Amino acid sequence: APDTSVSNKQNFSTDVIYQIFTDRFSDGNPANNPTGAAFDGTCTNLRLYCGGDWQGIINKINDGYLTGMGVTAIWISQPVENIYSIINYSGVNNTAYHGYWARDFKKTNPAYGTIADFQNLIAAAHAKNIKVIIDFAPNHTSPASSDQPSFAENGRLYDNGTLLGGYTNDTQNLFHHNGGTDFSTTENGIYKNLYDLADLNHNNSTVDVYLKDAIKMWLDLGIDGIRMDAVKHMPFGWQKSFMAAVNNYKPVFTFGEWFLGVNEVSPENHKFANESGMSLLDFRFAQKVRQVFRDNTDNMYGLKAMLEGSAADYAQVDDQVTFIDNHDMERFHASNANRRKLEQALAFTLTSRGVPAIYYGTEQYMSGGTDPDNRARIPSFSTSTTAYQVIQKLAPLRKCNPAIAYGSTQERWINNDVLIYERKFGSNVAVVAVNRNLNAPASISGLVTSLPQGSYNDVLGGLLNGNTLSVGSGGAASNFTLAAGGTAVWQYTAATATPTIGHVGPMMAKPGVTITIDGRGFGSSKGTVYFGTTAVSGADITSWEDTQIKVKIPAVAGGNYNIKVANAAGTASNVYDNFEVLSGDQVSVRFVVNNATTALGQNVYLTGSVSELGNWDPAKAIGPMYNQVVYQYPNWYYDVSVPAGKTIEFKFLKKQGSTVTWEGGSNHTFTAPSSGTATINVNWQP
Ligand SMILES: OC[C@H]1O[C@H](O[C@H]2[C@H](O)[C@@H](O)[C@@H](O[C@H]3[C@H](O)[C@@H](O)[C@@H](O[C@H]4[C@H](O)[C@@H](O)[C@@H](O)O[C@@H]4CO)O[C@@H]3CO)O[C@@H]2CO)[C@H](O)[C@@H](O)[C@@H]1O
Ligand SMILES: OC[C@H]1O[C@H](O[C@H]2[C@H](O)[C@@H](O)[C@@H](O)O[C@@H]2CO)[C@H](O)[C@@H](O)[C@@H]1O
Ligand SMILES: OC[C@H]1O[C@H](O[C@H]2[C@H](O)[C@@H](O)[C@@H](O)O[C@@H]2CO)[C@H](O)[C@@H](O)[C@@H]1O
Ligand SMILES: [Ca+2]
Ligand SMILES: [Ca+2]
Repeated sequence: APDTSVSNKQNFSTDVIYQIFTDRFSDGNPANNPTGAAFDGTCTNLRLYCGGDWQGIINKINDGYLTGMGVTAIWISQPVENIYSIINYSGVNNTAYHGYWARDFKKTNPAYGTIADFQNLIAAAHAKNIKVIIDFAPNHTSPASSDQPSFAENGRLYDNGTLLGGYTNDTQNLFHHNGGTDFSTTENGIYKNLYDLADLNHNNSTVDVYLKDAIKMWLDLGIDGIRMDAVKHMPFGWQKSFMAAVNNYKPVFTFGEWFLGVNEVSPENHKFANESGMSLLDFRFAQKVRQVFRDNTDNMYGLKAMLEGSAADYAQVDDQVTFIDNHDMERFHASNANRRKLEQALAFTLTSRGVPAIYYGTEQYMSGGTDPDNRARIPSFSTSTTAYQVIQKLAPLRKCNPAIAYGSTQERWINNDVLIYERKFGSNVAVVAVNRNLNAPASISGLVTSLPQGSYNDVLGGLLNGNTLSVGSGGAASNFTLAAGGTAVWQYTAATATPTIGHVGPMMAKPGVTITIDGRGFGSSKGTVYFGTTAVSGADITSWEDTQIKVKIPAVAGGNYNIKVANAAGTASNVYDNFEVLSGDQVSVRFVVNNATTALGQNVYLTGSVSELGNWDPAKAIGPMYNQVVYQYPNWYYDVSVPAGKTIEFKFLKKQGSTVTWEGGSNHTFTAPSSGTATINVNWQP
């Protein structure tokens, strides 16, 4: 099936996500509405239940509200069973309408619907070529207090009705007991409570395995994607082990939430996206897009810098989920502002690299402050709005223009208020022009594109004051005027003859697993897939076609491989890099090293006899290690994803820049658990 098919649970670059706050969408079944001080059918008290449900979603998917827009994917609130208790935060009643207060990951939220309802949601959606993504919060349970076990539900965690444990009198040690985080450091925000939410301890085999079993359930229920919540609050190593659990069973596009603020650029965030095995929500993109189009605290030059930079920082920039606003920030549209800003940002997002995601109600010009004002009920299902139309015209492009989906980005013209960029993939091209300046037109001369000779009509049909473009020879465009607040989209598509790889997923897995390779010019006959120098052909290639290839991962050694393909004729494609071949099934292990003294600016890393440990390469060593919460300096620790049941030789090192200092004596040894977790305590050898 084409790379565009709804069945492609491995690629979302051609889709348009629609983020839905289930409760605030549509009440298709009032019989499941909560009651009492937890319910409010008017939806004035934004901290209560409003009635929104899966049934409602189905109806909207059925009357054409979503399909009409061009939406091809929906991200819904956490489906699992949340607490029932109505919490009181200073005279104000709060409920788990949001779904981020997990009680039992093996059951659904009655308010949203039954398992049967969820199954109906999947079918209705699938039938309408719409993919389903679900929010998942394995970082915690609910708001708790060890002192007052009467507070809410003591963060109680169940396993399909069976009570595992609570926050108070936590003998099993399921949760963390290190206080709350101040967001001071990564390690601080990972091992301490996020707010007052009962932090789960992933180092406990019970929790580990449990969450592993849970996710399978949902996977078996037909989901198409996963949205990992609070990923910067969970151990990277564990997450890696969790991802492999997914990829080694039922691969699905996964992206986590790594909150970033204005002008914030984290390297820890980059490395996560590149090694974790999952992608992330483009906060970088979102924040900059806001300064530029919203608050006007930066200009086009800042927009260009972001694009270029990101493309260099992320190994797979096209896997990043872009957005302009969400349930955690003020709605992009201000009650007094010009709507043209919101439309512009929308156009920009839809035609940019990554995976566009739209927070429900945007198309309706919903204004609102922070939580919970940004979570109002969808006021209307009108397709007459300008925003609704923009989405409607541009959305489909991601499907018919590989340039938009997998294309590169290039500034072709720029200035303080104007930005013209070129998306390009194979014989496909897209050129977009934006003029934020709402009061001044811009004269565009010297514009050069990759557009074939001829005239081009604005894809937006002048909806946003766009215009016609005249491209002479050499891609040189004729002089034109870019109206105030103008936005134009010109394009050119053609059949690609050369094999061009645009996507690959999953991005991490063990031998035997089937991976998906999408692109153009693959031909109709089976060819060859190269995993490094290892060639693959024949039966192992489950399926081959012009835009997609399904091939089983060869039994090569664990490590990082380069993926290339060649058609029947023998013509080779571009080289897709950064694919990780796991050594086998994964298990999360905690490494601890005692008496490891360092100098200010010098850190301790780990290395070993397996690819998951860098293979003895100081440049690929795990770290830097932690030393301040679970263990204090000179005692370091770290949660690492290693191959289960394997015998590993390891060592630690102190790294100062590129300068490496090896541990002395012989190599440490240990045999990884064939399931669940373990802790390795060792002393530094001099
Ligand atoms: O060549 C292939 C070999 O691969 C495997 O060797 C591993 C070792 O088992 C690891 O210990 C590590 O080697 C480090 C080593 O930890 C460290 O001691 C250091 O050795 C220094 C030594 O301290 C110092 O006295 C002096 O002699 O210089 C040495 C450095 O050359 O440095 C090693 C890294 O250079 O990694 C290697 C692989 O690189 C495998 O076990 C072997 O069987 C195999 O030969
Ligand atoms: O002509 C090629 C040239 O085009 C663009 O330059 C624009 C520039 O962005 C405008 O601000 C203004 O100065 O007119 C120029 C037209 O020459 C590209 O920015 C540039 O890379 C490229 O060389
Ligand atoms: O907390 C992380 C921190 O660890 C190391 O700092 C050590 C330092 O090396 C010791 O000499 C002593 O001062 O304790 C510190 C731990 O608080 C790294 O050197 C440093 O880069 C890193 O921030
Ligand atoms: Ca309902
Ligand atoms: Ca945590």
